[PDB]
Amino acid sequence: IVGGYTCGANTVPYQVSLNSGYHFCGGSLINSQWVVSAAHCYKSGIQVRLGEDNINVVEGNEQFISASKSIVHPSYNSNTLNNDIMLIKLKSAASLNSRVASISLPTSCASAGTQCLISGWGNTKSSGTSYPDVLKCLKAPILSDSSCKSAYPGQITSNMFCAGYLEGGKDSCQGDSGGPVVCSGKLQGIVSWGSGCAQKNKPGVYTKVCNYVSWIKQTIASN
Ligand SMILES: NCCc1c[nH]c2ccc(Cl)cc12
Ligand SMILES: [Ca+2]
Repeated sequence: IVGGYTCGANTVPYQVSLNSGYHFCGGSLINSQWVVSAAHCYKSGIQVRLGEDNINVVEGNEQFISASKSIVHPSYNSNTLNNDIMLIKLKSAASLNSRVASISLPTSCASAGTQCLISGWGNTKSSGTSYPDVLKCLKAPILSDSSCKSAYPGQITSNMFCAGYLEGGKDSCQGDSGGPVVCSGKLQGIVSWGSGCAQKNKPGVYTKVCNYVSWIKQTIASN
């Protein structure tokens, strides 16, 4: 997250870290046994880390649980990033409490102008590199479809939306991939792609979760 603030320990209780010997992607806990992330985060050998703030220190509220199955969306296209969404099943159910909690799926799509919260452990610089150990947060609005399409001509499908600031300076970044965009208490987006971080006229692009609720629900019911 570039231009954000320190969330505070366990104030984003649905935020997960995906770990393969090191943090490599974010994700969101949607019930006691399932995580949603970005399809471009796929790899084998994933451990899901819940209840994290400092990802390099054991602070006492962590739960570490291995993934038993991963399911990339059937129409994911890695060249265009269309349908950038994946489900991860935990080998055992997480123990839910005030610091580890699921986030609700949406019943309707959010409109442009809605304020959202984006979080992750990604890079905090737009030029250069500095990775934080504690979770960073950013409040940002959903942008209109016309502004999003004008910023990324020919690249925005109906499964994407833009959120952020056309002036630049605030954005998600490398290592925030897969993380949540939460608006009005519902999961509306997944950190997906962009052109750099926090550049002028190049806001972040996010997977439009409301388009996938039926697929998520059916998949969880049969796996
Ligand atoms: N708005 C963040 C978009 C994003 C997702 N994965 C990334 C990897 C590298 C860089 Cl420079 C940016 C990204
Ligand atoms: Ca920790």
